[PDB]
Amino acid sequence: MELWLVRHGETLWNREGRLLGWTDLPLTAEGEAQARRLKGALPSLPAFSSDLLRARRTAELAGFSPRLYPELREIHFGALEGALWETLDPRYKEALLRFQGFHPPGGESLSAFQERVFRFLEGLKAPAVLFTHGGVVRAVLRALGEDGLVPPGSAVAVDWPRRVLVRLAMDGEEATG
Repeated sequence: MELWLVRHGETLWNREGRLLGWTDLPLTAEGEAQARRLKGALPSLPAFSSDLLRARRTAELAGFSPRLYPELREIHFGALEGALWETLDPRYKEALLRFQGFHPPGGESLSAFQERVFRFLEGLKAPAVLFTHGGVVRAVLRALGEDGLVPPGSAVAVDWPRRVLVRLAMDGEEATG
């Protein structure tokens, strides 16, 4: 079934490389711009959003009035909230890269995280737009056999539970050398 997964716009931490889970950080100015670029571009389907500020704001700027669902939140990183990827315990770094067998100390296990995400998707009865987080999008895409590495402010449409249909603003920042 057609589901749109939108990764909310950039936050300071997304830019600096610090883990962001339940910390309620706001969108940067550019993050808001990324959300505004989605208005009129995404289909006018029922919208559901993570209840975290950055997700709600992305939905709003994109022109939707979503109902708020905690099940769409990013994984709770616990003690890892705000931790720099640089100095992260190698064990957690490797766990996150493979996106498997990982339980952030003090937070949610990756298994409980993915369970609430997939359970939420199974409750959908018609095409919809989901304003959520990087970890949620990655979980969904990985289940479909794809790496699930999308940039902030991007949207991906999938034929759940089969394959990707569309990639919006998926390409990264242009590179100069």
